[PDB]
Amino acid sequence: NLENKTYVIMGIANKRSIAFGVAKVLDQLGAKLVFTYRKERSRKELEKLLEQLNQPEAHLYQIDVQSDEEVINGFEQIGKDVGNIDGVYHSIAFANMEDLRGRFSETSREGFLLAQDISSYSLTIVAHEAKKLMPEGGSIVATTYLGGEFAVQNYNVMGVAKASLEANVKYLALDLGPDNIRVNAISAGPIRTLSAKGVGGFNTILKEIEERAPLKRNVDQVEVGKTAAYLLSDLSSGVTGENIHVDSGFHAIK
Amino acid sequence: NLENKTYVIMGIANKRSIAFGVAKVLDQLGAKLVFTYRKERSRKELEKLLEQLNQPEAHLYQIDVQSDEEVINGFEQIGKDVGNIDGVYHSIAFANMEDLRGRFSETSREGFLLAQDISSYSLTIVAHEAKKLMPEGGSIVATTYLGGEFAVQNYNVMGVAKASLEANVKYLALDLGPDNIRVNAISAGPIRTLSAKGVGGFNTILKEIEERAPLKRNVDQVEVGKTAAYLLSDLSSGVTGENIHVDSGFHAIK
Amino acid sequence: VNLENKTYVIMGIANKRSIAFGVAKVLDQLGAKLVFTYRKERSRKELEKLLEQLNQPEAHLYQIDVQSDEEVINGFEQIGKDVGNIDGVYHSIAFANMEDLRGRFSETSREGFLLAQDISSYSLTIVAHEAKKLMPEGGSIVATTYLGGEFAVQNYNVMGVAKASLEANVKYLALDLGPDNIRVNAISAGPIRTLSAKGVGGFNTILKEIEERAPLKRNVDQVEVGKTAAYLLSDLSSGVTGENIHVDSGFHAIK
Amino acid sequence: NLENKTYVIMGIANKRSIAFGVAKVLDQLGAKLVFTYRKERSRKELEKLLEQLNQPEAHLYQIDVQSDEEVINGFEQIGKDVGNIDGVYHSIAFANMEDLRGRFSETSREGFLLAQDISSYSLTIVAHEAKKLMPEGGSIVATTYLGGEFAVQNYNVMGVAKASLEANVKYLALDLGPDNIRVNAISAGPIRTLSAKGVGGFNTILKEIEERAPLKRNVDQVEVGKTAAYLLSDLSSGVTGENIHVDSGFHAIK
Ligand SMILES: NC(=O)C1=CN([C@@H]2O[C@H](COP(=O)(O)OP(=O)(O)OC[C@H]3O[C@@H](n4cnc5c(N)ncnc54)[C@H](OP(=O)(O)O)[C@@H]3O)[C@@H](O)[C@H]2O)C=CC1
Ligand SMILES: NC(=O)C1=CN([C@@H]2O[C@H](COP(=O)(O)OP(=O)(O)OC[C@H]3O[C@@H](n4cnc5c(N)ncnc54)[C@H](OP(=O)(O)O)[C@@H]3O)[C@@H](O)[C@H]2O)C=CC1
Ligand SMILES: NC(=O)C1=CN([C@@H]2O[C@H](COP(=O)(O)OP(=O)(O)OC[C@H]3O[C@@H](n4cnc5c(N)ncnc54)[C@H](OP(=O)(O)O)[C@@H]3O)[C@@H](O)[C@H]2O)C=CC1
Ligand SMILES: NC(=O)C1=CN([C@@H]2O[C@H](COP(=O)(O)OP(=O)(O)OC[C@H]3O[C@@H](n4cnc5c(N)ncnc54)[C@H](OP(=O)(O)O)[C@@H]3O)[C@@H](O)[C@H]2O)C=CC1
Ligand SMILES: Cc1c(N)cccc1Cn1ccc(OCCc2cccs2)cc1=O
Ligand SMILES: Cc1c(N)cccc1Cn1ccc(OCCc2cccs2)cc1=O
Ligand SMILES: Cc1c(N)cccc1Cn1ccc(OCCc2cccs2)cc1=O
Ligand SMILES: Cc1c(N)cccc1Cn1ccc(OCCc2cccs2)cc1=O
Repeated sequence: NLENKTYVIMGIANKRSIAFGVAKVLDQLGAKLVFTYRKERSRKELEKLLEQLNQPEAHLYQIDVQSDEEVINGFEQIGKDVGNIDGVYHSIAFANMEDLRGRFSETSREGFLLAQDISSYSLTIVAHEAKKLMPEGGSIVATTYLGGEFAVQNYNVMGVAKASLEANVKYLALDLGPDNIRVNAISAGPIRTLSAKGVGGFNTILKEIEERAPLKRNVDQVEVGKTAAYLLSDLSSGVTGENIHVDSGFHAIK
Repeated sequence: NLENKTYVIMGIANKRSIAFGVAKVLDQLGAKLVFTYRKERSRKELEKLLEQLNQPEAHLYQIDVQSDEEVINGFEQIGKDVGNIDGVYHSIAFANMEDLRGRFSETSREGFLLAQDISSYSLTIVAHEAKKLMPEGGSIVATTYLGGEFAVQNYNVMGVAKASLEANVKYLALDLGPDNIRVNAISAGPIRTLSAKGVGGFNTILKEIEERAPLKRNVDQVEVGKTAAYLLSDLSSGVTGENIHVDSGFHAIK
Repeated sequence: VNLENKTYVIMGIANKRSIAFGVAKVLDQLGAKLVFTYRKERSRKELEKLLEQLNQPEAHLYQIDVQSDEEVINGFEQIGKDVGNIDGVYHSIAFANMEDLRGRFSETSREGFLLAQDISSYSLTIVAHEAKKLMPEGGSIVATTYLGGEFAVQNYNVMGVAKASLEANVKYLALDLGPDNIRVNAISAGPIRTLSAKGVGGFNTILKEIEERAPLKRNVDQVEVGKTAAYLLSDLSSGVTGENIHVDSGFHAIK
Repeated sequence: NLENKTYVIMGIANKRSIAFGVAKVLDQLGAKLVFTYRKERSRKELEKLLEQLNQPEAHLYQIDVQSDEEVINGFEQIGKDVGNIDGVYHSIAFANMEDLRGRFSETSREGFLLAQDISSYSLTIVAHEAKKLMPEGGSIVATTYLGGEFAVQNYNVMGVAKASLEANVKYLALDLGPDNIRVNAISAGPIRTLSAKGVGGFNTILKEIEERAPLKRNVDQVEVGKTAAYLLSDLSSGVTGENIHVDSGFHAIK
């Protein structure tokens, strides 16, 4: 029951974004929501998508995580429009496509530092800024993948980028824990999102999950969302620095 | 909302038990509850505590998990008496005092196997019999300690038993996954229960947690129960074979 | 590595395909004196025949059924009398009933479960307590594990719970015996066609998977375990305790 | 016995370096060694460390790993001067102290990506260029710290770089496995080296080891070299993507 609660959701591109699953679940549970976006596709788009929700008013902010200025000013503006918040759902990453379908040993320095910047550092800077709006504490969640933990074929540079995120979570949880702010991750199983298009060896995973994972099925964005409701609410008080696998138990098998 | 849900809670001994933390939370949420005990002692207790709960009917069953008969015939009586359930909270462990204050290399064989019997194997037989009452699926949750992943001073044989329980949870997960039974653990941080009582200076991993955990506090039974409610309900739906730490972040640090 | 003037007790040779034998060949190649324990008479006969491949001028065989306190106690006492102090122990011993491996994991009998815990895990503890007595300046104790102790592996079942138990056992003994300069470590060998795999479903299909999916594209063998064991058992690993080395062509590190 | 073997060693600063402990071990075992340095300071130092060693006409090379070209041309010059190698020991990382002095949440973007650059990607590019000189296969090892796996107090942005490194080592292992190149990490305990010199959190942990690690002592650079020699040799064939902890058992307790 999330009435009276306010969350910022970052990383909705369209109806298939993991973050849209998050949105729908907190909306249903009565949370006030705030959204951020990178460009103008996610802009008109988002507006249309929020007609699916039950938000009295549309708080959207253009934040590109590569600018410190846009993250600092963006969160400050959110503060001025909606007051204090109770949490942030981080759902932002990027790797160059070429770096995923070539050999990991061939990853450019640019492609590598690029994926670090967007997929991992974003969360540090966003967490420093969002902290200003959480005086009595709150909850930050980020979205990761098992490739951060073990080497998965063709995940490559994004795997290194998610290992970095998952350690980010750990260091943020210990830094902000005394300020009563919890920092956790959701390691989601593979889902058919926009970024999932044209990635090498992706749709073979969906299949292998079906055959091998304890639950013999794949997950969906609404499943990630539910666990997100958990991590973002007081139900998870006491739980921080953690990584919850919403993945049909694929993580627990070899 | 867990109305129209029924859960079996194993291992309330008194007001301070971890399992009563779980009970309160789930009762609050409208669930029906079924309780099991070992001792006569823990029964007159169970009856008393029920007065603090919204349970119009006391359903209590004596099950000593050392007995195959008592576990088969107990779950069979639950099922006649109440019907299908939605899952099971397993909060049962034991080790001889004598072995935990000795050096781990001095542990008696009988001590070691008995801790294994009650703390790990009991979940396996419990799962197999509880599955009988879960035709459409459900969720099984066991309680562990960080001493099962890493060597914790003085936890000794119980750590080994907890390691075996975490593995057991993984194998059960993969076995009972195609039956839509999810199996998970909560790794509780230290708590002042009737069990903590004996261990000397147990007060000092207690103090250590205050000083060093990210949240700089110790967790409570109700915080366990809140995470339990997540795992036992449809909220945790894509999560199985997982070990969630309700220990204020203690596991993410060194 | 130079193991001359060093002495090691090797537990769990049963035939020429035993992982403990790949261990024995290598330590022998490096100049170590070796002492052997066996359970079945059939294994003692094997050991006799097998020395003939080794350069062990004196043949030391001891019957130790690790189910028995008395047998472990007396066995290690007799070893002290007969050969004196030792530099480490290789433990290469496990058991699980075949009924429990063919059933679903949920169906495992209590008896099978506890027998698996007793022999595959508890025996490292008693072994370490009595071995320690022969190591007053310290030494190195090594056990063998398998990845199904860390992740649920299909068909490995009760044994997986057993290896999980052993792997914690290694950590608690490392912590307990550290102050006595005794290091305790495990090797997670990849799957190897021993006498003990022979019966087992799931085995032939994991082997193939390793070849196909593990970073090195091949399966490992008993000598490779042996080599890593010489590192663990020697001063080459003087800083290493409570550690689990996967000798498995990198299959642990992928998904 | 690494007779007839050739190894490139990167990151000797002084006689207290970890990489020099490695060098002494490998030199004792009769291996050929190549050195790389950034600062001429470190060259001067190398030049005189050599008298301790039994190398005939030692080859020293400046490689600042922040530079693509110094690294390609560096290894290209090494294949020319001495031909094929059998291995690389990577002992290189950097983080600004002002990132480390502050709370982790205040970490500059710049300081994060530089850490990543120097401490993590430097491995990827090095691997790719050293592959060239290891046609029949070989062995690559790098140096991490337990702060890569867990949040260690004050380790801050380096913990995130080391996490990244650890992932890199795995993903290099899977891409490079088929070309018979093994890739591994050593997780060293704290040692008083040149780069330990300004750092907060160092005495704290160094003392906790003595009191808490199983061996109740801290480790030293030669103990690291011994494990380096194992992984860089045929003794560890079948071992890849692994992180060996040379830290008196500290990694294994909690
Ligand atoms: N799909 C899957 O199977 C899995 C996904 N994940 C993770 O979950 C998260 C959600 O991604 P997903 O829904 O899959 O796909 P999407 O492509 O829907 O969402 C990714 C979002 O990241 C945004 N983004 C990228 N770069 C920046 C930037 N510099 N500043 C701001 N926003 C940026 C994109 O914005 P824009 O579109 O405006 O360019 C987009 O909205 C990611 O972190 C992903 O790694 C984890 C496990 C598996
Ligand atoms: N206390 C703590 O700080 C922590 C505890 N844990 C774990 O939490 C769980 C509950 O612990 P906790 O509440 O602390 O202590 P409690 O003493 O409250 O609960 C232990 C329960 O185990 C029951 N039990 C013991 N042996 C048997 C048996 N043979 N058959 C049936 N039931 C049996 C006891 O019943 P009876 O009293 O009637 O014999 C009792 O109800 C255990 O798994 C424990 O290891 C995990 C992390 C930390
Ligand atoms: N084979 C594989 O693929 C892998 C094996 N392992 C592990 O490696 C170790 C060696 O297995 P492996 O060599 O493959 O098979 P083996 O059968 O060759 O060796 C197992 C040994 O255990 C002994 N043993 C069994 N019960 C007892 C007992 N009560 N007392 C004393 N010794 C006993 C057997 O001797 P006896 O017959 O005389 O009783 C035999 O020597 C085991 O720990 C196994 O779990 C780990 C990873 C993979
Ligand atoms: N000291 C410790 O307690 C521990 C150290 N480690 C790791 O061991 C490794 C070695 O460090 P350590 O021996 O402690 O101390 P050192 O200062 O002796 O070694 C660090 C080396 O990295 C080199 N280096 C730094 N930046 C660059 C660059 N831009 N290009 C090329 N080389 C560079 C330095 O060379 P130059 O001076 O010429 O710029 C220096 O030789 C590091 O990865 C460190 O994180 C791991 C665990 C604990
Ligand atoms: C944002 C982004 C970009 N720029 C490129 C590739 C992937 C992604 C997001 N994404 C999408 C799918 C995903 O699936 C994990 C399963 C896979 C395994 C190997 C390749 S994909 C993980 C994942 O992180
Ligand atoms: C059921 C039981 C029995 N019979 C004996 C000892 C312990 C327990 C339960 N318990 C109790 C306390 C606990 O504390 C975790 C912190 C500790 C570390 C070392 C000793 S206590 C963990 C834990 O598992
Ligand atoms: C000593 C013993 C007994 N008594 C019963 C089962 C297995 C073993 C030995 N063994 C043999 C093979 C092995 O292979 C690991 C690969 C597998 C995966 C699933 C089933 S086997 C591991 C392993 O432990
Ligand atoms: C190369 C570098 C730079 N530039 C800055 C800080 C540290 C280091 C190297 N280093 C040095 C010491 C060390 O000690 C680990 C123990 C600690 C724990 C918390 C703080 S230090 C680990 C470690 O990685």
